Amino acid sequence: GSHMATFLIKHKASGKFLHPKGGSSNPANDTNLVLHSDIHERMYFQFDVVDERWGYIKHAASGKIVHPLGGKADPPNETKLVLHQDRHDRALFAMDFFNDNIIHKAGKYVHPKGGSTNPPNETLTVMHGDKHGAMEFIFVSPKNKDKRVLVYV
Amino acid sequence: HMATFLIKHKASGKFLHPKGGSSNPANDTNLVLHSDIHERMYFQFDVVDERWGYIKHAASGKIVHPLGGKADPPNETKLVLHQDRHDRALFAMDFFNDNIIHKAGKYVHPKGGSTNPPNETLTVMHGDKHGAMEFIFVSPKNKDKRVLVYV
Repeated sequence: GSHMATFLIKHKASGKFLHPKGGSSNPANDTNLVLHSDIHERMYFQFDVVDERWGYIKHAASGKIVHPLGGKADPPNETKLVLHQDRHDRALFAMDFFNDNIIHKAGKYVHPKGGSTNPPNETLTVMHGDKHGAMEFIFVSPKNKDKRVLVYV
Repeated sequence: HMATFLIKHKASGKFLHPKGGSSNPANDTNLVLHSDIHERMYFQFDVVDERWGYIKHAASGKIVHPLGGKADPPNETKLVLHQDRHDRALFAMDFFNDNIIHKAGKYVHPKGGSTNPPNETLTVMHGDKHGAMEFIFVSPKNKDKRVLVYV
């Protein structure tokens, strides 16, 4: 809904964060989502709850949301994650704050491309069905990157 | 308009109730499993700290406690309703793994661990994880529709 938490999406193994590539306040449609160590307001996210666990991962600065590129119902492994303005069911994710992962409605997870525990800055993110330590994410305060915050509001 | 929901034992389809089904259960009333549905078995969840909060009997405002209110209760500790609020009554509603976890790490179980507990079976804390300790949180008007308990 319109009341949302504002948080950082932190890759647990590396300590890096989800960013729009380039860090714009208003990324173009289909801008890749990457991992990067910087912290600033143009990498803050919100979670827009739609249907129980399901909702949109919203870029706070622009209002664009996370999508598997191309808007397929069941994206294959290695489908890149991007930002896009469209709001529809194929952009639904759940923020699993118990198992520490981000799961798409068709069942794959958000990963760093290549699956490293310690990826470099600018590493792309993709959908992949595998579960392992390098696909874990926690959701933390913009003012304290170690403090978990509740994203279901 | 806080979330109001049924706590459904996944394996059996029975629900969490105050023993006796009252709108006004006394302090230390046991929490049981039972198949009946009514407004006196609706629950709410009051968030305290991120994942942690109080599981609340909607009709009375009583919350779930380990009997005796200890921080780190042993296996088989009965679960009861009580009006007091304190940090030993904190639980998280894990709607991903489908369980209810206390702050010290044990889970809500049917006493005995059955996949098909009879009506009136007591609930307890126990550290084990298995299919008969799974619970889902559903709409009073549609017991198959999961609802978000955090809002």
